Amino acid sequence: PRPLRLPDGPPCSQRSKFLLMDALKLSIEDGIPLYDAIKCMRTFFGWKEPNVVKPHEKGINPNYLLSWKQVLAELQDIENEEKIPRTKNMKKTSQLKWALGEELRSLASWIQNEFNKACELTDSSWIELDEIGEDAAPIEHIASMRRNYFTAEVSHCRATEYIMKGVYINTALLNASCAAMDDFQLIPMISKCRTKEGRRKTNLYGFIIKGRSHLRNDTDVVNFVSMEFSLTDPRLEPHKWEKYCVLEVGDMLLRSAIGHVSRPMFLYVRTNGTSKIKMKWGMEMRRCLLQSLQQIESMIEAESSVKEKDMTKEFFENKSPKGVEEGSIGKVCRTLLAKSVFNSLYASPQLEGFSAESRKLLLIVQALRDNLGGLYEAIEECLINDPWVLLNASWFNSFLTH
Ligand SMILES: Nc1nnc(Cc2ccc(Cl)cc2)o1
Ligand SMILES: [Cl-]
Repeated sequence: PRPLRLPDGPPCSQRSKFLLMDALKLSIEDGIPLYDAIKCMRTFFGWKEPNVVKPHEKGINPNYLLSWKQVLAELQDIENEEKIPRTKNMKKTSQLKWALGEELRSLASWIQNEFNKACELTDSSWIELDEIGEDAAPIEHIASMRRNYFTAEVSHCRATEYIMKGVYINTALLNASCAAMDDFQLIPMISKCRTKEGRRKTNLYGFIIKGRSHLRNDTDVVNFVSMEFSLTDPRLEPHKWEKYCVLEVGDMLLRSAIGHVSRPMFLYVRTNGTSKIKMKWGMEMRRCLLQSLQQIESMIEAESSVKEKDMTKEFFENKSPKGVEEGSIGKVCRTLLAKSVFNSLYASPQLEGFSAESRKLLLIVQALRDNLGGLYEAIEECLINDPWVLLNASWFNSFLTH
């Protein structure tokens, strides 16, 4: 029947907790986070006097600039102290006190592009061979072969970077929120990976500064300010960046398909917040690897029940089905993962309603198609402004044209 009526209005904007496809890393080829951050910072020499290039319409833009200058200034202090401290509590300046707090939207093309990027392979690997699972006992042979096949396909996947990025920053923020309750602690955004050649590498995405965090319960909120490197010029797609003040903070010399080029380096700045319970879920994002592995195993066990033999080799080596719609078994694994990871990155009540209610309508349209009102309101009451939900609604309407 009817396609879901998606809402008209200004394009939807980014609302993840940290940048996704736009992130930029300052890296070192190799664990106290602040020390890692500083060594990453000193690898870059194209810093310059920072200025606003895309203002935050609803924010106090001078304060965001003062805040970044303060970060560089207090890191400059840390460098002079003979012993680099374990943590750095920021001076409680007026700009930080302000920053720390002491409507229908249409679907924009950028969220589909984010998703596509999350399915891509990266040069580096983001997990260990035995990252997936938490068994007490040794795992049996068929389970081990399935985990090693699936692990080979998603260890280099971009969405796995997003998982480990997310795990690190939520663990550091949750820890700081009870170890340094009254401090405006400077918290590096770090990840770790292993290069194509097997070299261990440490990545700095930027920094967050947390506010006062007396989190008596799970829904209590701690505010923070994120400051994230990027090469994305925000002026190309300003609607994506409604929540940010974007600074130009340097220039970077790059290898490119035309040889060496200098590109501006930007800093995406926004205020944000999270709660205890959201930080605990952030710490469990590696579950996305486990849950999507199980969706794969649910498929192999279905095929194996038909063919009265184990079909793990035949499934993963793509050796009954004569192809793979997404292209390869590897792409299916990475699409499942990326969906699971984006469910985590863009979790919301709107996503919850859309999933459970659109599920009911799918079975009804499938049973109708095979053999041949109130659900629509429940579904469309969830189509408000969340980019991930709007995309999934758009995907659902494709399934409704075939
Ligand atoms: N740790 C650290 N703090 N600042 C820097 C580098 C720098 C150099 C020049 C300018 Cl204009 C700004 C920052 O490194
Ligand atoms: Cl796990």
